[PDB]
Amino acid sequence: RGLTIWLTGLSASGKSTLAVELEHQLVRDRRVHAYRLDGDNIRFGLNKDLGFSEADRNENIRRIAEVAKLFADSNSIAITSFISPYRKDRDTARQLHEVTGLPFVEVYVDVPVEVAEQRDPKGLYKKAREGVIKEFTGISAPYEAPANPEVHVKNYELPVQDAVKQIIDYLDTKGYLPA
Amino acid sequence: RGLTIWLTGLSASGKSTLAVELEHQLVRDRRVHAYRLDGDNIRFGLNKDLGFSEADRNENIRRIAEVAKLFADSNSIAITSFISPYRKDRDTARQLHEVETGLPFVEVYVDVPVEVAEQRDPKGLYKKAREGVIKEFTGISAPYEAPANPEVHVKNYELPVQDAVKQIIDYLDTKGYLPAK
Ligand SMILES: Nc1ncnc2c1ncn2[C@@H]1O[C@H](COP(=O)(O)OS(=O)(=O)O)[C@@H](OP(=O)(O)O)[C@H]1O
Ligand SMILES: Nc1ncnc2c1ncn2[C@@H]1O[C@H](COP(=O)(O)OP(=O)(O)O)[C@@H](O)[C@H]1O
Ligand SMILES: Nc1ncnc2c1ncn2[C@@H]1O[C@H](COP(=O)(O)OP(=O)(O)O)[C@@H](O)[C@H]1O
Ligand SMILES: [Cl-]
Ligand SMILES: [Cl-]
Repeated sequence: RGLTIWLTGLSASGKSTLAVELEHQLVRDRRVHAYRLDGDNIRFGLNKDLGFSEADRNENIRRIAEVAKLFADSNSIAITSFISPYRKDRDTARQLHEVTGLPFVEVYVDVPVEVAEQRDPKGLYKKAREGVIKEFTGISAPYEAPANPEVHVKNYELPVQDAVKQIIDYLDTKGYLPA
Repeated sequence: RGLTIWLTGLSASGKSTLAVELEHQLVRDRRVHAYRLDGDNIRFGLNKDLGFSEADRNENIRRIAEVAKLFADSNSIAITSFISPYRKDRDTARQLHEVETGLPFVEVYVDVPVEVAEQRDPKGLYKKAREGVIKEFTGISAPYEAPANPEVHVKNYELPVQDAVKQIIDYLDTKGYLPAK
């Protein structure tokens, strides 16, 4: 049975890492298909005409909610992994999934802006600090944190494993998994 | 690894009839996920922002192809069911698929004479179209540009629905695209 698992968080909070690992640990021990949507899949393809302005981030997320729904529909598990900083847009995505039913599991990949910054794998934070990148989430643009996430991962000083296992463990707390 | 099967043909050429049957026979006899993309799927969701401008027409086809590829990349078999009249529109679609190596894009020409199409006409569209009730209708007040060399060219008439589906599935076997039975 199909649902969408929606990760939301700052950049360098470790979403994509979780996604990959959530997936492999799902198809390892329950063996479902799960497909997994983030920047490579989507921003170089479907969402190629979209930048990082507010309206574009709205649309970016709009489109992604619709194709995630599509994947859950096909009885796969869609695993999204975009910053998705606008609470309204995440709430709207939920509502297209939930109108006769499709779970929407919002996972807050939570780190402090300072843990992320201290990571900064591709140097965007230092660039955002300097003004080289404009409107950067958490530095010069908003991140609107989830109030009631199905799952709240404090993803710092924490093994990706216990992280994914907080997610899995929630999934069958609710019944979406096989043996 | 999956692939996209791209149906193209006039209205009432029978794309969706074969799309349905194709999934059914694929999922059923080869134990392989397939999934259908069509107007009921796509027009009021992903592309509900798109209109009838030439640029929205192109963008409609563009987006459809992208999410077909995502299905293809996810290891299902995507099956699209759009008139997709413009051949430069299926060029856009073909090209982003073939892009290690790329994903197979099987263009299927669902070929019926336009007079076979109007004679079926299950929704009365061709009738509204000859009246002018409906505007810019493929084959009547807008062109269909037939594929120059489809992977599969199905003359889908005077031929049972399940035999035309076998024509397609047999071509897939030709490429090793599918698992055995
Ligand atoms: N202006 C700006 N603000 C925030 N992030 C930026 C920006 N410009 C490029 N990037 C890179 O894009 C990645 C986040 O992309 P998203 O599709 O998730 O953005 S969003 O969901 O519409 O908030 C994010 O992480 P990665 O893609 O994993 O490298 C950044 O690297
Ligand atoms: N639990 C963790 N503890 C420490 N570092 C982590 C953890 N999870 C991920 N990271 C690191 O954080 C960096 C950015 O993570 P990534 O998954 O690319 O972020 P996102 O996809 O959310 O932008 C990566 O280099 C990764 O190695
Ligand atoms: N091979 C076939 N033989 C006989 N009738 C067919 C065949 N394929 C489709 N049809 C019929 O043609 C009509 C329109 O086809 P449909 O699949 O709705 O067309 P479209 O290509 O417009 O999606 C339907 O009534 C369908 O049963
Ligand atoms: Cl730079
Ligand atoms: Cl079309």
